[PDB]
Amino acid sequence: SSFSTQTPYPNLAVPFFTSIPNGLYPSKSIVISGVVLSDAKRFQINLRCGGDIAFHLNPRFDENAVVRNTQINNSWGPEERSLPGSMPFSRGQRFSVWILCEGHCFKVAVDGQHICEYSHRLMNLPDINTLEVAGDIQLTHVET
Ligand SMILES: OC[C@H]1O[C@@H](O[C@H]2[C@H](O)[C@@H](O)[C@@H](O)O[C@@H]2CO)[C@H](O)[C@@H](O)[C@H]1O
Ligand code: NA
Repeated sequence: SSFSTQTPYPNLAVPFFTSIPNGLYPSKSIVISGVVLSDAKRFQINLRCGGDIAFHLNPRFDENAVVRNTQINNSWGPEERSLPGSMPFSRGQRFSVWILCEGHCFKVAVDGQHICEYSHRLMNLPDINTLEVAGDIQLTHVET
């Protein structure tokens, strides 16, 4: 019961880009809320610094997976895929993703359940200053 043809909220169409004020720093929180499309294949949340993706968070409904990675100078590193339980996103279902930036890693929770910790690979946190949300979701709220 959610499809890409539904009218987005003002300024919340996808792909969505917004600034992270002051860039990342230890204790900085980001919250992204929305609904996965009923026919979703994948979507991604990217914390970007210049031409690189410091943190790529990629729920995949075709693979029943949540892929995490970093892209540096247009190349991908090794993927992290471990999950504590089942696939925390579902087609047609609302989600709230909380990303916590600590000094050494990201902590990521979905609907209040921790799903992964991701060690910082790009450590210049204040340059990680752009958030992108793209793919098969409708967005309802973003706080950075
Ligand atoms: O790792 C993030 C990127 O993965 C790309 O696909 C990978 C794939 O997951 C992996 O199994 C292997 O085959 O290499 C592919 C190319 O890196 C996605 O295409 C890309 O969008 C990112 O999600
Ligand atoms: Na799509």
